[PDB]
Amino acid sequence: NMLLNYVPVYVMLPLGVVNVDNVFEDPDGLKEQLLQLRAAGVDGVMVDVWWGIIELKGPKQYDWRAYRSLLQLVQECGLTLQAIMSFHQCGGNVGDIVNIPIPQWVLDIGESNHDIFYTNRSGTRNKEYLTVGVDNEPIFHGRTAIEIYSDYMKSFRENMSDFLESGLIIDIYVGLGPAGELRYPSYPQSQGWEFPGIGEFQCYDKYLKADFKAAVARAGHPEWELPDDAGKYNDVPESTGFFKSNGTYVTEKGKFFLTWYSNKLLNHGDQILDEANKAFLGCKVKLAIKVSGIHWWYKVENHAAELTAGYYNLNDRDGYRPIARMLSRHHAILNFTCLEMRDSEQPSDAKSGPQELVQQVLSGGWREDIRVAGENALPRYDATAYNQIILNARPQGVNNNGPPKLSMFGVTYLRLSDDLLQKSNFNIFKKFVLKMHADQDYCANPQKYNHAITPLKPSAPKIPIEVLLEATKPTLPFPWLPETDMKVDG
Ligand SMILES: OC[C@H]1O[C@H](O[C@H]2[C@H](O)[C@@H](O)[C@@H](O)O[C@@H]2CO)[C@H](O)[C@@H](O)[C@@H]1O
Ligand SMILES: OC[C@H]1O[C@H](O[C@H]2[C@H](O)[C@@H](O)[C@H](O)O[C@@H]2CO)[C@H](O)[C@@H](O)[C@@H]1O
Repeated sequence: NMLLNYVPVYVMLPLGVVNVDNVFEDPDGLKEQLLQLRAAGVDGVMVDVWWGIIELKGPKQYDWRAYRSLLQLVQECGLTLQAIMSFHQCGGNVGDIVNIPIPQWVLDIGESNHDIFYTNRSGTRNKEYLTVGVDNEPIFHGRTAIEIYSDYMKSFRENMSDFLESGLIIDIYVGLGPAGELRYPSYPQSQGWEFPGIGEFQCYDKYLKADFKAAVARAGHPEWELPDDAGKYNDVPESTGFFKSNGTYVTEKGKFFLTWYSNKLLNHGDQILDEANKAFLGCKVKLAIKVSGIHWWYKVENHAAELTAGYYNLNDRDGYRPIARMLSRHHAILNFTCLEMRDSEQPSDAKSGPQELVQQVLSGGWREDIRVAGENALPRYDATAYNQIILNARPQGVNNNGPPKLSMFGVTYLRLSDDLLQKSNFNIFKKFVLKMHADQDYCANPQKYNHAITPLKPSAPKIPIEVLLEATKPTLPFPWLPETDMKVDG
């Protein structure tokens, strides 16, 4: 039955639906919009549950009232919800039309200790997320950064217990860094970065620097220092000593640093996921994380931008599959982006390979037998964008003899806006939803299309770093169709 080819579609709610004062501003307005999504066949919506709004007053001073009102409305409108534990700031990234900082009380500690923030070689502190360096430093009024995240999720679980039991919440996305993605803030627009700048390493806070120096000393090279020839945010790889041909990134020193740098992200995600699993144990929800799609410079040997962001991915080293393997122990979903981009749409001088990047990441996930979901990176309303998303959703097309051999677990569309609801744009969107659903009507019971959600089980045993890194072995991607068999048209 075709229903087995059904891929659910979710829509991101506007940023700031609940303002910085913790007030659900326009319920009536959101309601009319939600009802239109409901009529369009959309399966659910995604929303940021901002840490900076909820635990604003002080440590463990949570106020979940406004969000309870929002969830209640979503439920009344017949939509499911993907909730993001957003431990990051809204404001300094592309599309951030509202400013939502992390809790003021955390910012206050940052005043006396600037090293709780990601820091570049120049010493500029980025305040959008707490450096992985303090994950286990008990410097936040007695708590470590991870305990803060953990306490936040448990409070969410207990205070939204009725919504979790009623099956409103389907996925719990746990923000792991800037924009909620597991990465370093290597391309900060707030610091002048401009596409396709290679970005900068963000490991100069005293905690990360100390960890690195101890590490290299244990490796027999106490003299090794953090990168000093990697250039600046807007440089090109060839103009740097680190990324140029036969450059530093290929030396023993460089490989050690890059391994160290990327390993910090894997452990960061693994430790916080452990806490998310404990917090939601038994709940009928799946855990998920977001991996950024850094497609610029993907087509040159150095993969400069990926490296500075923390994805140690080269042509002979898979920097994403180990993330997928890590997620397997947590039975989590790998959410990737750039599902809408085509290589031809990128300036030639950016050496962009979004299509090949998507193929690599999705294949790695299916290879590790984990569920893969995704979203478009930029706002798109045209058929070509939708047709590319549909292609990636079912790379080898639909199967009439049963389920597709390859299919994404779901796709979340960025983002709900008046533009999307415009007669012509919305009309195209409705076709997009229909094709994602494999020409079937909206299906309220996920069980029908093999998406039944069982109680969250405890995470499997810890996987040692050496086993995770075995996943760096390059593999050939799964075959992709040149175009989808379920086109929207134009
Ligand atoms: O509301 C979700 C999320 O949206 C924005 O981040 C997106 C980004 O715009 C996309 O280009 C891609 O990178 O995925 C990101 C994560 O979904 C906001 O910047 C972010 O704060 C917010 O959580
Ligand atoms: O900021 C991260 C995103 O940067 C690029 O997006 C550019 C886009 O390429 C350009 O045409 C437009 O004018 O500005 C945006 C914002 O930087 C990448 O193309 C995206 O994949 C990144 O997510």
